[PDB]
Amino acid sequence: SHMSRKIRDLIESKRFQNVITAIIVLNGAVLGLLTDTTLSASSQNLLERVDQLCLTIFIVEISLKIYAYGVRGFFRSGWNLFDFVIVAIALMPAQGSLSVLRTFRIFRVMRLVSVIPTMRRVVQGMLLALPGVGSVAALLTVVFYIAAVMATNLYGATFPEWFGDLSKSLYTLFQVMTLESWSMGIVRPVMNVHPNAWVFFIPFIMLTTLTVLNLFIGIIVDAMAITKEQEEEAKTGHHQEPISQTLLHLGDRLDRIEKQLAQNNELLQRQ
Amino acid sequence: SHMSRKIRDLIESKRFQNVITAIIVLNGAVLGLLTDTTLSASSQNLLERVDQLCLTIFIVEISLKIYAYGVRGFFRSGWNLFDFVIVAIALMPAQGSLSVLRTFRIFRVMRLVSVIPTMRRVVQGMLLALPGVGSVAALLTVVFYIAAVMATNLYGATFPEWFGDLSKSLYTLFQVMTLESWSMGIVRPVMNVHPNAWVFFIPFIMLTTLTVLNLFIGIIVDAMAITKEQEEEAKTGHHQEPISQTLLHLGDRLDRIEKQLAQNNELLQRQ
Amino acid sequence: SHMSRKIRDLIESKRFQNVITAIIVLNGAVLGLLTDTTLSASSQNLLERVDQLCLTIFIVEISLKIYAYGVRGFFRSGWNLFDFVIVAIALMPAQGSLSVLRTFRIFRVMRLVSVIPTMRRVVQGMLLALPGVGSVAALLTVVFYIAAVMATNLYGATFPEWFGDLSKSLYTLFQVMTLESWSMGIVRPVMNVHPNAWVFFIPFIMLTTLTVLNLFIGIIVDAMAITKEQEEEAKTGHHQEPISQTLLHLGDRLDRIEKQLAQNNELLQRQ
Amino acid sequence: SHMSRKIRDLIESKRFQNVITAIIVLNGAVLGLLTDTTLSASSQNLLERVDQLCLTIFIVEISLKIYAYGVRGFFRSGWNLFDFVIVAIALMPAQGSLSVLRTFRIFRVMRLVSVIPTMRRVVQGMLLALPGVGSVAALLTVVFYIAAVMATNLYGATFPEWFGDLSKSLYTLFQVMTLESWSMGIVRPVMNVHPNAWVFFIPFIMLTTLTVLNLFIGIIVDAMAITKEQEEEAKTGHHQEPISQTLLHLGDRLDRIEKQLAQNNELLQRQ
Ligand SMILES: CC/C(=C(/c1ccc(O)cc1)c1ccc(OCCNC)cc1)c1ccccc1
Ligand SMILES: CC/C(=C(/c1ccc(O)cc1)c1ccc(OCCNC)cc1)c1ccccc1
Ligand SMILES: CC/C(=C(/c1ccc(O)cc1)c1ccc(OCCNC)cc1)c1ccccc1
Ligand SMILES: CC/C(=C(/c1ccc(O)cc1)c1ccc(OCCNC)cc1)c1ccccc1
Ligand SMILES: CC/C(=C(\c1ccc(O)cc1)c1ccc(OCCNC)cc1)c1ccccc1
Ligand SMILES: CC/C(=C(\c1ccc(O)cc1)c1ccc(OCCNC)cc1)c1ccccc1
Ligand SMILES: CC/C(=C(\c1ccc(O)cc1)c1ccc(OCCNC)cc1)c1ccccc1
Ligand SMILES: CC/C(=C(\c1ccc(O)cc1)c1ccc(OCCNC)cc1)c1ccccc1
Ligand code: NA
Ligand code: NA
Ligand code: NA
Repeated sequence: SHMSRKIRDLIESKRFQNVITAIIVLNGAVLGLLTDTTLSASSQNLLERVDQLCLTIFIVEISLKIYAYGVRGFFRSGWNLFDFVIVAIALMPAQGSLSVLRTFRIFRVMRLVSVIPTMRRVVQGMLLALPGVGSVAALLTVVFYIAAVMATNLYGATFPEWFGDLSKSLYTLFQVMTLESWSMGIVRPVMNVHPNAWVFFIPFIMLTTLTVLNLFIGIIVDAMAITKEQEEEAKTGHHQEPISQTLLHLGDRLDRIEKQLAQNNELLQRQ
Repeated sequence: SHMSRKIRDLIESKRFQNVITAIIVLNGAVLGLLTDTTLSASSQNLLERVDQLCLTIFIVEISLKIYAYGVRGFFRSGWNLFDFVIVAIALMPAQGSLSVLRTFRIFRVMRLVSVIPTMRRVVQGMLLALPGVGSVAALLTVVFYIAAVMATNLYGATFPEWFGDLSKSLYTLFQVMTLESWSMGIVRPVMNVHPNAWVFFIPFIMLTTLTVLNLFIGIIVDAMAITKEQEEEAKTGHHQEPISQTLLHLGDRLDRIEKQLAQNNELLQRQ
Repeated sequence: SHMSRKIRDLIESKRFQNVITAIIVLNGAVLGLLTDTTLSASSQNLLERVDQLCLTIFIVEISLKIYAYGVRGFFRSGWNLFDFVIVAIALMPAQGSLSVLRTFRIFRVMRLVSVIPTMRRVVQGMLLALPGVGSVAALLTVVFYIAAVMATNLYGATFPEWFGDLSKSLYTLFQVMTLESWSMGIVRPVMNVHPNAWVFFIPFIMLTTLTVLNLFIGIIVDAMAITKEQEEEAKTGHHQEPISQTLLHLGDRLDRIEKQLAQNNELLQRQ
Repeated sequence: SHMSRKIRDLIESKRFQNVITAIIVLNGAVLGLLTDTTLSASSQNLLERVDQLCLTIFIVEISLKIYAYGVRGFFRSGWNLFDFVIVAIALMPAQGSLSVLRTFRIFRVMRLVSVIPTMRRVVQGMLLALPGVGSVAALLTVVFYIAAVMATNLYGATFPEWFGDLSKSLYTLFQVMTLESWSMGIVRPVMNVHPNAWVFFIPFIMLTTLTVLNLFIGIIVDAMAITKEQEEEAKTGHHQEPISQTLLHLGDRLDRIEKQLAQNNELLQRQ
């Protein structure tokens, strides 16, 4: 069909992307103005209608995309499903979920990420970098769980606001890890009752700050190489060898070329 | 002309650079002494005249440079325009701009950076490294904007000093990100009214600290390679291949040399 | 023997690993529920019996492993000795050691690390990375010891809570290093009595934060390469050349191939 | 001479190094015990004599080294001059310097670094890494000086404890940079009088934390490669090409080998 063809040409254009980006910024700005409690009844009603206009433009946009690519074709992309959910969640007459309320209309600004390709690639790098740090994130989870059970048993009876239960302990252990008032606010007061409390919190700080930094460095380094390798694949179209694989087999590739040079020289000297 | 030639020879000399560097340090030191409110009327007038002398030396310096290189030639360098603005801004009888006042004469010490070539190269590395982190900086901007709108709507009515409006929220979210009294000062008090506030601030901390570190690591790594590659171009004069490009095509260059070795060996065995 | 053979086949299976992992999570969860002081007598007795069941399953598991591999074969692995100690420590009718009490049954959750191979490899990377940072860790130890002796002599008489003895000084120096209330809580108050105290604490902060970061970066970078090289050895089975050795001899390997190319070209031109 | 020869053989032995290391630890431990104000007159006199014994052993050690290597030969090493000063400074009957007092006998423990070769190499890596970060350290110095002059002029009259003079401003700007109570303790109070103070402190934090991290990453990366390259030179004895030089010329070395392969193949096909 010619109708689905020219609609895709329109959707894939730079101006269409710019119009949709402009509407996201406009929706974002109206939601920001609506945080102002002093605004008049007319000013609020006006901005709410501008929010309604922005929302309807997105319904036209998504419906135009579903028709032009097909239900299966549109939903083949994770970015499209995200775009679909962000907009479709607004058209909901009552929902039965384990969430508070959908008053967070501002999450629509997250579409700037999906609509801008350079920003889409950054998040892509970060998400693809997550599986590779799963074991470190799990190790940190185990350290926190063990630590929380210990802290609850040791300090909960004497310090109930900070360690009274497992939930309170997880919260103040996260605070200790971020180094936030860990000594003047938590451990110096706890040491006044339990003088050897530093045997618990100092190794806890040393271990968690090292593991967290490991988790962050792991993500930053992979995400940086993934984003870079994706660009070399979104230019040449050829598959890019992962930098780690190049580095692992570098020595192997060097001795093979060395040995092939000597045997070629061995046959060259005697002809 | 012989006048413009010998003036360039003088300007490009090591001693001329040292004289101008000495005057910048002297101007910087007099402005530092002038922060002392206890000083006598004579001492203040004296230092203000030494500041005036330093300023006039810079007017001679820039005018000497404009004549020796030509208006177009001088203004071709961004460092020269910066040097021009820093000095020309002082000779201003009233200005109509969206700024407070030009009492910040101390910004003249920033000329140490433009006048010292090693320091000029460091800032150059840092500035050239900025475009490459634009998408991460934009992602962090979007996270802050979404977060500020949420925090204003959720906590502004109960916590007006910290979240009363969009501006107050952006400020305390920047504080939370820097881990400054985030729990003892902000979130433990907010949890006394909103017990699930940690569902907001803990993921906000996790996401922003990771993104900020990504932004900083990105800048530090590029700036380091740019400064290094600039030096290999300011020695040999030959263009230096970016380290990333060397790394991306390393595997490709290795299999090409491997394949050329085997085909050469294939023709060598049968002659 | 056929009995020891089929028992090893069972132990090395994926389902056996999953059953033992399930029991660790179950034991971990019951120990977490037991931190709740409000629980009834029946609820506590019940969970204590579920803890007892979990413990006995581990005694069956280890005994099954000792028989199937032999005492020497089982104890050949450091992970097995760790698994043995974690379980065998529970079956102890009074012990004479320089420890408080074995109420930390929650340390049994650390078995998730030894039982899950990806998690076992992460800790392995981290432990093997420790010898290489021993000199930096020793340098930081020497800085802390010298600093503590100084701080005790200088500030102990005027500030006994923070510097009264060597132990109190080591503790507040660790706090200063983590940047926790170092100025508003410790150094601004100390400067009210000793105005040049900043000559001590600012260089102490500068030196220790740099050394700690060196210690952490050192561990993170090695552990990352060790874990990666271990995987290339737990796939191909061939020994992986350490990335540092590849990098050190890279220039050497390149000039050797360059020189062999020119001499081959020298003999090729004249035949 | 045979006397100077066998004395060098003794000095260069492992046991001699161990004896001197034992005496440093012993001296360090006695100085630590002497921080205890509760000690009796006899206990103090005893430890002071053990300190005196340790000091005399070092005088024998250095004098033995000066004779065995010669005045010029001994003083040729920077580590020896350091060892000489640390010991010779103790034998001083009154000194006229811009220092407080030589009560810091504990600085003798810094000899553990010079006496242990692995620890000596770590400090060597760190010291040799300093010239390369001189421009970044200078940039950070200029930012602090400009910032201190601004802060004194803007906030000194309203906030004299924190910004009353140039010295007070440098101190609280260093505190702000370390993120220590920067908002709850300094900027929220300053904003109550100067509402746009965040325009000053937020860009100051952003710029200084980035520059400091640049300074630290710069030192850690060079020191790590220097220590590594020094070891490859203290094993093979051959000069090690700096990793940066290997990386810069990697692309250049690859295209030269590529071009030499094609021209060799061009002559091989037609013989
Ligand atoms: C720190 C980055 C790094 C890595 C590397 C080391 C040896 C190789 O053969 C290939 C890659 C590296 C890079 C990324 C890694 O994973 C990131 C997320 N997993 C934690 C793991 C290792 C490295 C380490 C030392 C020298 C050169 C590169
Ligand atoms: C962390 C530096 C790094 C990089 C790299 C990875 C693969 C390549 O083919 C070329 C460069 C790298 C270096 C700088 C980068 O950009 C810095 C600013 N953008 C966020 C992005 C990636 C890297 C990652 C893993 C192993 C070796 C180098
Ligand atoms: C930061 C990692 C690194 C390293 C390197 C530098 C030169 C070499 O010939 C081989 C390895 C490196 C990697 C890990 C090191 O040890 C980690 C634990 N010891 C402190 C030490 C150095 C490096 C530094 C500069 C460029 C490329 C890699
Ligand atoms: C971060 C280390 C690094 C570096 C590098 C980049 C390109 C080269 O041709 C040679 C070395 C590097 C390593 C150390 C440097 O100096 C450390 C102290 N000066 C600030 C500067 C740059 C680098 C950056 C990107 C990819 C691979 C290595
Ligand atoms: C090259 C991109 C990449 C990886 C990479 C990124 C930066 C580096 O400096 C080195 C390796 C990568 C990241 C993590 C990996 O394993 C982590 C261990 N698994 C638990 C394996 C490969 C990768 C490869 C396949 C899938 C996802 C990421
Ligand atoms: C080699 C200098 C360089 C870059 C570089 C610096 C250090 C590395 O370890 C790897 C790459 C660089 C930096 C960032 C780049 O892309 C970031 C993604 N764009 C949003 C691409 C290249 C660069 C190249 C062209 C223009 C500006 C910087
Ligand atoms: C390759 C794994 C490895 C090392 C390594 C990891 C990551 C890198 O980027 C560069 C080197 C390593 C780590 C530390 C080493 O020496 C530190 C100085 N000794 C005090 C020597 C080698 C190693 C080698 C042998 C035993 C243990 C670790
Ligand atoms: C290889 C050791 C080295 C350097 C190095 C260390 C680690 C790397 O990843 C890349 C380079 C080094 C460090 C800093 C350099 O320049 C910084 C800019 N000068 C202001 C130049 C070279 C060096 C070289 C000569 C003297 C001192 C240090
Ligand atoms: Na901090
Ligand atoms: Na704090
Ligand atoms: Na803090």
